[PDB]
Amino acid sequence: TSLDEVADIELEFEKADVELLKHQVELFNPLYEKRAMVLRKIPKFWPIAIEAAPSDELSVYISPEDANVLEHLIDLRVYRPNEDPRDIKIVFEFEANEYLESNSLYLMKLFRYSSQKAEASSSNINKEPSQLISEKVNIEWKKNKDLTRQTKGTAPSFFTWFSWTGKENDIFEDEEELAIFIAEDLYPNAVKYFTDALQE
Amino acid sequence: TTSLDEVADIELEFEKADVELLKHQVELFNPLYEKRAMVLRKIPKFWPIAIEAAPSDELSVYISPEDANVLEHLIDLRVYRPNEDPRDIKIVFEFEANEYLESNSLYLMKLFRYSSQKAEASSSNINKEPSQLISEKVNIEWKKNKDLTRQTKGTAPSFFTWFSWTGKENDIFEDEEELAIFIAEDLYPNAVKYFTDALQEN
Ligand SMILES: [Ca+2]
Ligand SMILES: [Ca+2]
Ligand SMILES: [Ca+2]
Ligand SMILES: [Ca+2]
Ligand SMILES: [Ca+2]
Repeated sequence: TSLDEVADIELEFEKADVELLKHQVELFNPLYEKRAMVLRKIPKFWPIAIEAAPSDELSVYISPEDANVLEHLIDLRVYRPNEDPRDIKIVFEFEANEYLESNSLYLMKLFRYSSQKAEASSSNINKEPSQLISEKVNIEWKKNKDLTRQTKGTAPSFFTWFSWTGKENDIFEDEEELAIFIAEDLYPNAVKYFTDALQE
Repeated sequence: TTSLDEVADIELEFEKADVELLKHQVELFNPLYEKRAMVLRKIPKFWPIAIEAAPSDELSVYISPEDANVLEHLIDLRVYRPNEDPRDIKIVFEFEANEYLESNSLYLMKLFRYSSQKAEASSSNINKEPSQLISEKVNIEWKKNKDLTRQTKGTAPSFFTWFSWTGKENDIFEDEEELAIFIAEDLYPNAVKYFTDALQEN
């Protein structure tokens, strides 16, 4: 009987959580926009910030030649553009380079919050979250230069992340955690990581 | 470059916005937390059950068998943000009478204050080894031969030494602040989810 009540109260919490996120989005959207314009003026800001971010959340998924592509990353943006603020849109923008084709210099991936999937899950949302789905983002690599190719001897690539959908039965992955890390840690804290790299 | 100067300016805007956001969070959730607490107090052993169900590596690992005996009598846990700076956190443990705590130590309230200067020596340690909080020792009176926090040789490690932590020592090698933040930002807001999970696994 008290479990009933507890259940109802928890629904308001969930409701309040989404409202808070909505306010966050409205509040920080102009700031991120302002910050974006300055950061674009700072050469190699993003590859530096990525490298300085916690190893076990990011760099561990990044190979030397992955880093070579990422050295040409001139912009990183994260948006919460939809009615559900839990949807996250991540944008990578590269300058022309030896690895990517010009048609693939602007890479956008959308992660949608999936109520059905989130309810279905039993795992701790901070440990192994199971809530997001996405569509494949195609990348065309220049000849000889495809880092995501599935052949023997080829280093595992950061860039396979872009093909992730979250639609399989797979509680054993890191792609959703990476998305959340980029959205909720790397992007907001990017200047702090960059600043740390600079001190030595 | 001039660019790095602008970045510093913007960062300050972010920190202000982040504090403003938190104040909104406090006004929005405080009434919900009060209502929830009322209902939790009539669910027997809610808190020790939610604690046991919390991630092992965040809480359980610091709790000894004897610690768990004390925690079995935890009837209320509250977290507040009562100061002008919403980053200050006040954590309240309320126990029923038991064989460990003198009756004058059944209401244990620990205040963590956000330290501006401490935070900016450790700016990139945001979620891995935060170093931003300071606190006052919380005195606990234990019944005779029941002081789990004794520093006698051979004495098993105890969760309850957490209450004496201050964060004013030169010590970047700690778990006490991370425990504070886990309690304030994970255990307390997600307690029901933790309790529910424990109940589906019986
Ligand atoms: Ca997998
Ligand atoms: Ca995978
Ligand atoms: Ca994982
Ligand atoms: Ca220490
Ligand atoms: Ca630690």
